[PDB]
Amino acid sequence: CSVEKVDRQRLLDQKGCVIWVTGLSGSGKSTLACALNQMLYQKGKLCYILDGDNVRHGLNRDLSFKAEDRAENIRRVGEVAKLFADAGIICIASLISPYRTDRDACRSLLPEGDFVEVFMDVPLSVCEARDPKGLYKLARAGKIKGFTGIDDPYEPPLNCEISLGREGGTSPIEMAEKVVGYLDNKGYLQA
Amino acid sequence: CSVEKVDRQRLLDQKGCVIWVTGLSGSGKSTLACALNQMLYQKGKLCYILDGDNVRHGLNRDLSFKAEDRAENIRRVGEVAKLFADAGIICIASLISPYRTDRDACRSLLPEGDFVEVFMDVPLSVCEARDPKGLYKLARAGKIKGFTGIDDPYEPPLNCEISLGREGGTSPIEMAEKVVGYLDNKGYLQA
Ligand SMILES: Nc1ncnc2c1ncn2[C@@H]1O[C@H](COP(=O)(O)OP(=O)(O)NP(=O)(O)O)[C@@H](O)[C@H]1O
Ligand SMILES: Nc1ncnc2c1ncn2[C@@H]1O[C@H](COP(=O)(O)OP(=O)(O)NP(=O)(O)O)[C@@H](O)[C@H]1O
Ligand SMILES: Nc1ncnc2c1ncn2[C@@H]1O[C@H](COP(=O)(O)OS(=O)(=O)O)[C@@H](O)[C@H]1O
Ligand SMILES: Nc1ncnc2c1ncn2[C@@H]1O[C@H](COP(=O)(O)OS(=O)(=O)O)[C@@H](O)[C@H]1O
Ligand SMILES: [Mg+2]
Ligand SMILES: [Mg+2]
Repeated sequence: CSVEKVDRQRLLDQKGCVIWVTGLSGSGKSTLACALNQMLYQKGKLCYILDGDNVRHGLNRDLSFKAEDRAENIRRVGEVAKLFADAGIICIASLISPYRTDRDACRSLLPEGDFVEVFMDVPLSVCEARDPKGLYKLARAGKIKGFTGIDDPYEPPLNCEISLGREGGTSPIEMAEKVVGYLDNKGYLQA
Repeated sequence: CSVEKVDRQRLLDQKGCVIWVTGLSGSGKSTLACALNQMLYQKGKLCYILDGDNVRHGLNRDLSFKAEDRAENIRRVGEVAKLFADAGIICIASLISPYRTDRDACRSLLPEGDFVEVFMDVPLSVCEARDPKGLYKLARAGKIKGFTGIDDPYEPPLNCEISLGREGGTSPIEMAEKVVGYLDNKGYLQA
């Protein structure tokens, strides 16, 4: 069709992209995604969050947490994120996405530069002390099998664009500011 | 997150929705989708087309044309369309989507009013005379098994919002005008 990605970007005055937020359960991915969305919205930029929990109740309602289903979960989210980026949207994906090979495949779906991998670099011990949903304790007690960071591996990014949360008391707002500053400098916040 | 669908709609000055375009192969779904997108873009509205062929090369690259895979194809497209609508986008889905039960399930995913079913009411004989890709002839010759309208059923909508193409020489532009007029009157082209 005659309407191109650059036409949609011209309309929105921004560049479509994927902000891929990965990290252990409890590392603060969703909290960061919200803070970022709020901040970008106030600057007049259009974002949309694909959160692992949300998507697992709709598009991915058929997927379990077996390793193969985690890969399919990530794969589908990567493809949908690509569609949002093509629509000119700043798409924020917030999924544990534990496997390096699967996150890398999502990156390869996109043109160089359009995929910003954001690592919530928060150690297991801190996530487990947070344990907002009580999942780690259920996992430790064997009620949840194959839980990421306990009985299934989490593979951190080797070369991500942004690493967050390493240090203490860095607030979700300050972290979103760092992401927004990065996007602004890279030119994603204007056509 | 604090940013709501109504906030995104306020930013874009339009209402998110799904325009579900269904019909036989060759009925002119993609041609209509493009014309519509072009017309809405010129009015400053943001649309995005989910075309069956396109999506089958990415998100749905794992699906065949067996009946169960057509249902899954439609199901996933409905879920993605819902996400686009929630982002405030006018999402145009252009898929054969032959099964009534599966299109109806996509409709039920959305709030009343947010799903506009558009039937390309073009008889098999006309689609087959067009046969732009030579698919009908391959189907007739047994090279393609289970082809919609030949060896697999197409179930027309019983109560769609818009029916197009019934009559001769109605142009894609005139048809898009009818859809745009409908969207405009229903209030989808303003926040
Ligand atoms: N920057 C932060 N500093 C301190 N606490 C935080 C921070 N961000 C999030 N939290 C808290 O840590 C808990 C988990 O955050 P959350 O954003 O839900 O994690 P997640 O990575 O989205 N979890 P999951 O959905 O299971 O993968 C929440 O209760 C937050 O309040
Ligand atoms: N309104 C129209 N009037 C006359 N011819 C048309 C019209 N719309 C489309 N066509 C032609 O019919 C052919 C098929 O149109 P197309 O939009 O590709 O069909 P479709 O429903 O998208 N096919 P498919 O992708 O296999 O499901 C094209 O070559 C068009 O040129
Ligand atoms: N075995 C598990 N491992 C990790 N998260 C789980 C598990 N079981 C349920 N969950 C829940 O599902 C959410 C994670 O889903 P995803 O982000 O979609 O995971 S992913 O690995 O497939 O990317 C977590 O919030 C967690 O609450
Ligand atoms: N057996 C088939 N029936 C219909 N379309 C087919 C078939 N095999 C290949 N195709 C192609 O795939 C396209 C249709 O895909 P979809 O729109 O995604 O179909 S759907 O039934 O699953 O909704 C058509 O353009 C057609 O070219
Ligand atoms: Mg979360
Ligand atoms: Mg088509």
